[PDB]
Amino acid sequence: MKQTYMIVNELDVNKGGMTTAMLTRSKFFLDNEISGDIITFDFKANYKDILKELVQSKKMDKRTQMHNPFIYFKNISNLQHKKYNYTMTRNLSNLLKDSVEIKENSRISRFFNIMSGEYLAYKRETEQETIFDLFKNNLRYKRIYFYKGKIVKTEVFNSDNNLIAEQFYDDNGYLYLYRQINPEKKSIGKTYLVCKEKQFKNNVEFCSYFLDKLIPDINDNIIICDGPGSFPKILKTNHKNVKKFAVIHVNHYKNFDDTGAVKKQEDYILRNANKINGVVMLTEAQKKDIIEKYKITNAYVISNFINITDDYRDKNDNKVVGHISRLVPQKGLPYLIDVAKKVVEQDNSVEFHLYGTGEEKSKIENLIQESNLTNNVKLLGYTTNAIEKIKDFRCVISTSQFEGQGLSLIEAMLLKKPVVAFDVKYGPSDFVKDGKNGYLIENKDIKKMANKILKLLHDKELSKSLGKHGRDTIIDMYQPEKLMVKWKQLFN
Amino acid sequence: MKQTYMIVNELDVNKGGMTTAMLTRSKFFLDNEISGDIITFDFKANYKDILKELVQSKKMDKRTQMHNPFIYFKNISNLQHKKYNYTMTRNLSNLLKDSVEIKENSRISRFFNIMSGEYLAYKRETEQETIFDLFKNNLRYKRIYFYKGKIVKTEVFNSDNNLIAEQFYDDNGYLYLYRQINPEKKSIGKTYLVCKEKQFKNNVEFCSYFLDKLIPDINDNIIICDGPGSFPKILKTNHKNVKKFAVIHVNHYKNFDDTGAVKKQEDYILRNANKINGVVMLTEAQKKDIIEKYKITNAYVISNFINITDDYRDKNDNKVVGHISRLVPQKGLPYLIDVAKKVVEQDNSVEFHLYGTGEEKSKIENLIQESNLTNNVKLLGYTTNAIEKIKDFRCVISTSQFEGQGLSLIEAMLLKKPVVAFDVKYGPSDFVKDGKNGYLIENKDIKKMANKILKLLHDKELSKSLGKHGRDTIIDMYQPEKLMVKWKQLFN
Amino acid sequence: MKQTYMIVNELDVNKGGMTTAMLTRSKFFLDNEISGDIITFDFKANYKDILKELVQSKKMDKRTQMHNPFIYFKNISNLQHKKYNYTMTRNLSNLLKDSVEIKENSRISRFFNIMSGEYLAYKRETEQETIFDLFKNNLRYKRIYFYKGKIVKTEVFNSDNNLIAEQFYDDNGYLYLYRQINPEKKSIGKTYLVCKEKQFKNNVEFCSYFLDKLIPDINDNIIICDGPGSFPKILKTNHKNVKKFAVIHVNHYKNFDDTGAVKKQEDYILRNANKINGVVMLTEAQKKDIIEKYKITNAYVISNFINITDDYRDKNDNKVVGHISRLVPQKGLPYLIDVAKKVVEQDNSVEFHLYGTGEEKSKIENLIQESNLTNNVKLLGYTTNAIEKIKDFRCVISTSQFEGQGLSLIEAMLLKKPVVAFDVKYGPSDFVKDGKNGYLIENKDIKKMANKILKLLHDKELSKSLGKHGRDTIIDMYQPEKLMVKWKQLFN
Ligand SMILES: [Cl-]
Ligand SMILES: [Cl-]
Ligand SMILES: [Cl-]
Ligand SMILES: [Cl-]
Ligand SMILES: [Cl-]
Ligand SMILES: [Cl-]
Ligand SMILES: [Cl-]
Ligand SMILES: [Cl-]
Ligand SMILES: [Cl-]
Repeated sequence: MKQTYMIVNELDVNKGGMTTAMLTRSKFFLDNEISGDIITFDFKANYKDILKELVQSKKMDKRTQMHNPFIYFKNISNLQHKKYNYTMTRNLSNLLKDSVEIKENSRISRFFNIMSGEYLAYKRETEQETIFDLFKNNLRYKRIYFYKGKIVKTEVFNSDNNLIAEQFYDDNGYLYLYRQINPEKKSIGKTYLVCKEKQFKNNVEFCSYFLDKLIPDINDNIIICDGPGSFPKILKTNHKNVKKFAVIHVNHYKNFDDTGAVKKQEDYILRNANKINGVVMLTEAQKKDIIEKYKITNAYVISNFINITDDYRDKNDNKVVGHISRLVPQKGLPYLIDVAKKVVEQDNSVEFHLYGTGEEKSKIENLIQESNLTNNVKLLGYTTNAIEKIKDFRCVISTSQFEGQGLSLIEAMLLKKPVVAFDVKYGPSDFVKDGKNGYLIENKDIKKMANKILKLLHDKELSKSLGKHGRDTIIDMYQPEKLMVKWKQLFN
Repeated sequence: MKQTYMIVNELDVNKGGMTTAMLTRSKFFLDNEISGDIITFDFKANYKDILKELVQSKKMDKRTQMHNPFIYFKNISNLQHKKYNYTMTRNLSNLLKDSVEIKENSRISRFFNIMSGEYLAYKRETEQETIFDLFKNNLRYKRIYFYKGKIVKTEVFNSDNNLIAEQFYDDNGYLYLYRQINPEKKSIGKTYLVCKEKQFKNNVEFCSYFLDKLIPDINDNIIICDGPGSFPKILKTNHKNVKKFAVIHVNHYKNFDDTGAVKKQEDYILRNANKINGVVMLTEAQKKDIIEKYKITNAYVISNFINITDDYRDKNDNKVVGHISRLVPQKGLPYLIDVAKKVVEQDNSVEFHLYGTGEEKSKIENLIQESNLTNNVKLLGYTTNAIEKIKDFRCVISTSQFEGQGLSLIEAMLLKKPVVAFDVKYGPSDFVKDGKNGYLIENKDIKKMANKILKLLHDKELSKSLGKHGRDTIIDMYQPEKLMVKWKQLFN
Repeated sequence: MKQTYMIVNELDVNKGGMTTAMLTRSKFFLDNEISGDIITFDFKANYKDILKELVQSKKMDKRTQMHNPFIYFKNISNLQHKKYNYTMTRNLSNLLKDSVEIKENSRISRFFNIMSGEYLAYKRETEQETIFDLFKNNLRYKRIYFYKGKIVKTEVFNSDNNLIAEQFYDDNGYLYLYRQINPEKKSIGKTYLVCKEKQFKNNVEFCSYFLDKLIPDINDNIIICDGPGSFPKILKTNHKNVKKFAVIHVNHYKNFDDTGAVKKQEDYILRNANKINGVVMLTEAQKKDIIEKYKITNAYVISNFINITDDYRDKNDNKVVGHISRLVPQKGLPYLIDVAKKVVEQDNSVEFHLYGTGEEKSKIENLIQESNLTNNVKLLGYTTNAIEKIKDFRCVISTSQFEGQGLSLIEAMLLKKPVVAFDVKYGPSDFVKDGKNGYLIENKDIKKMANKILKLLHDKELSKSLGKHGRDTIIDMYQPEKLMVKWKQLFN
């Protein structure tokens, strides 16, 4: 049974894109006797609960395992000793002994000695998460983190209360990892594995060491670096038999850059692509651009797996248009506010409920009132669920100028719902067949977009027909069975 | 018996203006069954001795009491415990045990360990005031203050030897107050009352808490905020029955500001005058300007109390003219040096002994030599006593461009001595009746001032007559009995 | 027996100029019943070994003694106590007890506690020289130096890891010296002698105290300040009978300064020359310039002692020209590279092996390749020995624009070897008699220098004759016996 290892840095809840796609990939892979496991490199004491919530929310398969350096070496150190280190816990209590706890809030509480007249510590008692900011001469020297009534991590700060070193302890109370962080650049430098008496120059060396000790050197094990920041770690691994790949999930080109400069991260994975066993893209256009600029031969194009769920039941209604996209400078609805203003001049009754939070939200809502859209638009409260939310909604908007793959658009095709793409990143040129299915209009085409959106709403049955065969288009193009065959060819 | 509470921040020795006026006010108030007590907010271990010296120097009545937050809460904590905290004292001795005291001076002495090779502490043994600057890694971490062989206050410093926190102990050796000071802005921030397990955001909240716990909420108790910086503390008090007033002792207008901008402090007490029960002024002109710009209705005009002392006995003499005013940029004798130079060209024998120290003193004395007045002027050594000093002197000068009330001028009227005002702040338009009494000449009138001063000296008996009825003018206008009647009307 | 005291700051190995000259001076002085002792002011635990190596390398006489403040007061403190201070040593071991030593290199080793999770110390175990950089909150607080398994010196650093204080211990483990260093200006300030409970404002006061306690106040003892930086220390000595002198070994004029500004150090020794009993120069020209600008009367001219070694035996050969001079901006071979390029255009076979390291070396070697001299020149590897190295070499180059005394040139005269001076500092106008002996050509005379160098090589026997009587010239002018007679006249 082939053991694939999707490489990322973090895997938290309420996070889509690569995260969700990797979970989907794992399930489909395992369905064809190919163990799908995720490799993270972040520290989270709540990781157990996070992954549990995900599995329970059908956001990941139970077979999908998560390998993390911290947990791995924690278990190694847990077996080195037998007794519990009560030293730190006792010392903390003896410091806050006969102290006066001045509670500012219900959680916030500061400790003071009346006998030594010294500020001892600060405590924010969050649910089973007490954080003791220890003080010396009214200056923070340490910050003890707690979980399940056990010290999980301590942090030493400098004269500017900036992190200079982080420390990680096992479930026996002993140190296994010591990382020195540069106050400037905020970069994890000299890393020390005290559980194996080892010294690393960077976290890259530590993460590579972890991967070399976890993944055995056989062609039975594949490595799929989905994250563009974890690539340096898969490039330094001392493996010579394990195949390594790099899945690109986004536009390699920098956001809003007419210059046509490629993102530093993606540039590296494409310049040093002569070292990896393949670079996987989702769009044929992405391939053309990359395989021209970098002139690479390992440019393979296999799209992301997508579940067809079920068939909807003629859910017809209309109260508001919807972008259904997280607020992003270019990958949001910036110019779509102007489109809404134009539609308001025709039908003022038409509202606009676009879900998703972000930084642009502020200016967008301010510009709404400016363009007399205080009531004419009514953005949703980033409702977690979307499938059932807009199952009855049609005429979805897509003013993205830099998309990597139209996931939401391909989902609406299976939801028999029309779309209004701007065909500015060729992420929807594959899905929206213009007249046939959806509306692949040009970029900054507010005029044409307005007419299309209004007509689409008016012609209900007609628009449904366009989307109904659009489902079949998606089903055919992105056929799960066909996709994993391509993966197998690349892997083996 | 009405209990008035004059609110100021500090009350030290060798300090006039509000300080002296408040003491005078208290005496006169008490003479009419109205307890006159002063409220300070500063920390001074020597306060007992300071107030004793004042009472002994007839600079305050024995009935005038002083309420201070530090002392109040010190007594509260002194009753919480029974034994003495010898911990700190013993620890200090054990640190400086078998140490080598290298005495730089008679007072300055540094301690060094030959066994640990560490700089322990620095000690400046002033009379019963040992200050131990404790050192760690040749960097000051603490500064222990001593009084009556008891730790009174400790101070924790940062990497730049700048105060980050101050601590105050009781007479039992326990902490009752902890104040965090921002290294920048040098402002007392988060304040902690460990004697009552309370937390304050600023010293304003702590001082308001003190006033709310001291002054009961009845109309029998009045609050007279004489200090312009203590007003925010009387504005935040949770009293709803206690009447609050604001006495202005100075020109609200900024010093040397043709722009006519009002001092930020005074501006606040006049913009938020709609909250207090009255704003007391000393000059009718001050009222007109304030009651116009701020358009307030609670603008009352009652002048400061002044003692008539006794009647002089024709003390006639002349060796030097005298300004008898502390060196101040505009409230000093800047242009009066040019006046002196002009008089020298007429009578070179005429000397100029003006008492009072300041920053301007340097340039003034340098400009003296420049204007050939090295000997032609001979400033006095800021002799504390003035009443008896210039009792025999006549032709006093007043080149103040921004005075709030001519106290020295009104004193010379009772001393039957002529004056030479510049009528530039209308502080002397009330007293100096031009020809009748003194010489209320215009501003920058060196020419006219010279002629007036010379003539005044020459005509002795005539000048005395002008000042003799000037005493009666002051007596009538500023009649003690009449002033306290006005106060009573405002209070009740 | 007269006791002369040559005053310098440091006396390390592989160092010429004053250092070597002082050793030579001492030997010759002692040969005439005049004790020659060197006074240093630097701390070096290896000083014993350094001076031993020198004596063994015939680089100093066994009679030449070295007096150092550190050693002097160390012996004083060694007699104050009897037992050894094991405190520090034990405390160091107890800190690194049950610690995990993570060895980065063979020497570099860091210590970590798994029970307290704290970075303890850093250790670079050089041959019998363990340096423990003690750490607190991942910040360096101390640096313990070791020698013969004994703490010799500790150093306390600040928040910027910059020295704030240095500490020195005796052979019994007790502190005798504590010096506070300003992080800015890097200057030893307040100095404390804990062995004699004394306090000094600077190291000047401490070094003067040392000299006042070492040298008795009689005319039997002379002080020769050879070092220009130790002069302030001989100017503040409380001696009134001991004669003080100042030997100038270099050009008082600043390097590459057409302005003609005199070096601050030398300027001081010549402006405050009215205080010392004489200023000794090596060049009559130096005297003229100094005795004109400063108009001093104590300007004496006695040249440095030089050993005539033996007579060479017609060592004739030629493979490369040689400057035999440490790389220095103006006192090096900067323009001599252009001279070499010109010679290459005539004889490309001619190589150029100039010995001596420096900063200019980089640019010089780069400019070699630039001027097609990658192979045409071949600088030697700064071979310590020079006497025997180029004993067979002739036509030595001297493109120095600011020399104080042509030592190497005077050595080649005794080695019967021609020279090519630039007569730009008049250091060789005394030695090179142009046609008669060597070649005293003008400055920036690449043209003339080229012709001279080539002709000199061609005419072997002739060039030898010029150098053979040049030895006699040096022997006569710089006659050892004659020089010490001049010294005696000045001393007594
Ligand atoms: Cl135990
Ligand atoms: Cl216990
Ligand atoms: Cl490699
Ligand atoms: Cl006890
Ligand atoms: Cl005791
Ligand atoms: Cl309010
Ligand atoms: Cl012992
Ligand atoms: Cl032992
Ligand atoms: Cl002197």
